Amino acid sequence: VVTYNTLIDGLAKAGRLEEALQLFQEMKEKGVKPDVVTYNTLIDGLAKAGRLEEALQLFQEMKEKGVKPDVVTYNTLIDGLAKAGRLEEALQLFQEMKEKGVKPDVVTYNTLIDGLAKAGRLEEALQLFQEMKEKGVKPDVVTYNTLIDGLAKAGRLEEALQLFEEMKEKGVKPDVVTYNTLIDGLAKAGRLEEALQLFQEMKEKGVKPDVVTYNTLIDGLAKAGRLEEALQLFEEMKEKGVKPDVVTYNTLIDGLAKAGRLEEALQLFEEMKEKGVKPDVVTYNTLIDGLAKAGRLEEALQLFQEMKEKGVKPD
RNA sequence: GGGGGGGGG
Repeated sequence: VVTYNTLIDGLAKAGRLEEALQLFQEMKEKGVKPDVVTYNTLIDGLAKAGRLEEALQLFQEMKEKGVKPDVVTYNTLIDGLAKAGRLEEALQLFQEMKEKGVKPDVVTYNTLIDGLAKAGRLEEALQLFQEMKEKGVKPDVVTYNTLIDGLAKAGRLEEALQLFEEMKEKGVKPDVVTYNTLIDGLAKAGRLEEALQLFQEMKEKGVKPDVVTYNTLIDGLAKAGRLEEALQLFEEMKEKGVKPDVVTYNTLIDGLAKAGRLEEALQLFEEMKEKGVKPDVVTYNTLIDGLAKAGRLEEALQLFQEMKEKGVKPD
């Protein structure tokens, strides 16, 4: 069953869901019984593929088949419903798991807190944070990161920083994601100097900046009118073997264009093409906006044609 | 062998 499970999971994660569903059928034919991991894996692949209804059929199928859902089953479904905007049903599954004696774990609480924060229901999220504490389910680096992000984005950056305090004090070591989240939140709140000090500090703590780190500061510097430093960090991260990705390029294209520096931006569009980093819908959209605003509408219309011709769907 | 957190228009 483990062979089929691993392949199924590999196929789903590569977007080859129909092959996955094929193998699921093969293993039943061949007398290799799906277990809870088989179903969990297919349910997670389907949800992530936009195919929540078929995922909900398989959940029904495993109960029909005597294969009891486990904490990972419920976590996977809760996260899928939450992301698809179905938070109320996710909250009802969380009630249902407790009623059935399937103990929620730190991932359960984390998933829910994230879904609640992103839905605007930060006070509820903070209640659950309280609740997991009273229930003896210890917050981990991910709980803290989730809350720090939710707070900052709700414009509650002071709490967010208190919480970074609490975290360090209870021996939860901030990781690259913590630093990345706080850097973005500070930058977006116009506290760019503190964000650049945190950049220095994570390097001192041996917590290596990653692409997300550089992307975040690059954007933060661009929008603050510090394009030269932003272009400096671009060169730097390359010199340090941290590969610019599509986001890095789009960010820099957009900052060059709003700064009046469109031929540089069109240069990078070329450059990323050369370097096999494929422009995505955000790339095209940024370029089209920049060209239009510079009075180069004929060229923006031509790019719109190009993105469609190349299968990058306009949104 | 399966589930949760950070960056761009």
